[PDB]
This record gives sequence, structure tokens and C-alpha cells, in this order.
Amino acid sequence: LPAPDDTGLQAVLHTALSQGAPGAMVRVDDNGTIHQLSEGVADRATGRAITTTDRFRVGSVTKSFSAVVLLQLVDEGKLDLDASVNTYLPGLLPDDRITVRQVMSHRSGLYDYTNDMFAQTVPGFESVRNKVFSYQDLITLSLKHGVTNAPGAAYSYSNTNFVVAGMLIEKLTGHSVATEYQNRIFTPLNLTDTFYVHPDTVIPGTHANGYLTPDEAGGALVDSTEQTVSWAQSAGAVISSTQDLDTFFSALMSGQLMSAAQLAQMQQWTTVNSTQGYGLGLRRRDLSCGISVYGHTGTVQGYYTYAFASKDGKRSVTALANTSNNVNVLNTMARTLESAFCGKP
Ligand SMILES: C[C@@H](NC(=O)[C@@H](C)NC(=O)CCCC[C@H](NC(=O)C[NH3+])C(=O)[O-])C(=O)O
Repeated sequence: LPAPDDTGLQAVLHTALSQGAPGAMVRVDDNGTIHQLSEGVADRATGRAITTTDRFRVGSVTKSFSAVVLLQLVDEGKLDLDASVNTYLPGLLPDDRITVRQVMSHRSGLYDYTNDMFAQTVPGFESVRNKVFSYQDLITLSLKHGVTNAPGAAYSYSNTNFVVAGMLIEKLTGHSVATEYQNRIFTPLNLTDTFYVHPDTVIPGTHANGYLTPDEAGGALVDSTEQTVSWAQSAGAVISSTQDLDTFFSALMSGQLMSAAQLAQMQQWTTVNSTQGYGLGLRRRDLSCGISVYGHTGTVQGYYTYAFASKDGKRSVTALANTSNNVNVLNTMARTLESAFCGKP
């Protein structure tokens, strides 16, 4: 791989701030050599500076944790990816042919209930921030709509899929997702900055506060830091740090979290767009310099996360901007991948 470009990374962060991110930061673990940069504030009212050690809400990076647990259950013989979801969760879905593999790769056709919840950004956030939902509550919300397409038809993102994933994990193991993440991933990898505290609203330790950008251009930002994230749970409630996500994705890609066979299934790509694929709770992004990286993006109110690693896990990158509902910042932060993996032009 070419050398990571710190000057380019510095510019990306600086640009994100110019676009509305109170703070932005990135950490690269380049085969044992660390690159770390940050600019801006963790708390815009107090002015405390953001740092690469600040904890944050990783959004759907959570999906990769959920998929890891499920694939270990496959290795253990407790789950068959091609078995129907209704086999393990009787009567849950109206189609007894929607499979676990389809749900894990967003090819189930299940309607995404969050499209209803967040039609309006801030009102939607105020509506769910302090709510506690059961997994079934969420599935029911989804099922009120018809499916959007035939199972296995094509990739269509839906948080409902990983809500089902969490329900499967708890049913098959008889434990909470928190317990499973801890025993199967957090402890083994010693991810000391990683937690799943749902429905607690507090983020443990020093963290970056999240700032939700309202739908109205120029509108005042909303501190969205403390919420239950119950609308996502196994689809997006994990809290972590740049160091911990780098360790996790490097461990995943270097083959330390499941059998070679299950990692292969995890990387069977379904087309998302011309430069992206989705496997099982895992995203593939193709960079301009012809390099593909693996991991996941995350969006939780006030937090945009990119956490990706090279195919062999030797280089990993995690970037975070503490604002959300700001496409300019979202697009800009994606450039950290180009600077970190592709290097200087
Ligand atoms: C992107 C990532 N998905 C996630 O991380 C999941 C957990 N988050 C969402 O589906 C976004 C919820 C709305 C956020 C809100 N948007 C609105 O409110 C829009 N009205 C915001 O930007 O904070 C993935 O699929 O890889």
C-alpha cells in the first residue's frame, strides 16, 4: 500500500469543519505505525477540543459486530444462513422463505421503519431519543408496510434487517446482545473503549458530543449526544473509539473472528452501487486508486463514522465527524479513505 497522506487527511478534517462539523478526527493503524489527527471541538458549547481518543456512537458499524456474532453461531452449528428466519423466530415475518442470509445482506425486502421515524430530522430525533423499543416493536413497525420487493431480489438497505439480526442472536443464545458482543468480541480483542449500554443514554468516559444538523439550512445545531439509540440497537447502538474500531476490523479481516469459511460468506458481495458492495453486515468501498477496503459507515444523530481496513487487515482507518444530517460533511469524511489508503496523488 502507498504511504498514508497526513497532509491530505489534515485537509479533509479542515474541510469538514468548514462545512459544519464542530470537530472531526481520524486514526490510521498502518501495520504498526499510527497516524492520528483531529481538529475542532468535542463539545461546541464548552469548547473542549476533540481528540482521537474520544468515544462516540458508531452507528451501523454495529452491524459488523452483530454479523460477527451470527457467523460464530454458524461456525458453532447453531445457525444455517440459508434457513428461513421464521424457522428460528416462528411467526415473525409474513414470508416464511425470507432467510438469515437475505436479512444479513439487505436482500429481504423488509421495509425500513426508520424512513417513517426520520422524515423530519430534528422532530424525528426528539420523538425517539428517549424511547425504549423491544425488538418486536420495531419489526411490527416495519411489517405495517408491505415488503418492498421479493426476497433475494436485490440489495435494499433496511435497519429492520439487523433488528431481526439482534432478535436471532438473543433467541439462539438465550443471552442479551450486550453479553454476546462482550464475550465474543469486546473481551477477546480487549476493546476497552467499546460498549453496548442500550437503553442507557450516557456515553461512558470522555467522549465527543454529537451535533444534529437541522433540515433547515443555517439552522442552530441540536446536541444529540444522549439518546437510547433504541430505534437501532443491534443495527447501530455500539459506542467505541477509533483505536478500538481499527483493532476490530483488522482482527476481522486478518481472520481472527471466525472460520475462513464464514469470513468468505461474509465477503460475498452484493452490488450496492458502481463502487460499493455489501456482504453480510459488511461494506466494500472501491477507492480511486484501484484499492478496495472493507468495514462499515455509521450514522447516528450527531455522528458520522467511517471504519474500513485493507483486505488483509494490515491497514485500518477510522474517521469521525461529530455532526450528522450534513451531506457535505459526510461526503468530505469519505475522503479520509482516499488519503489514508491511496496516499498522495
Ligand atoms: C449509514 C449506515 N446506517 C446507520 O448507521 C444506521 C444505524 N443509521 C441510519 O439508518 C440513519 C438514521 C437517521 C439519521 C439522521 N437522518 C435523518 O434524520 C434524515 N431525515 C441523521 O443524519 O442523523 C449504513 O447503512 O452503513
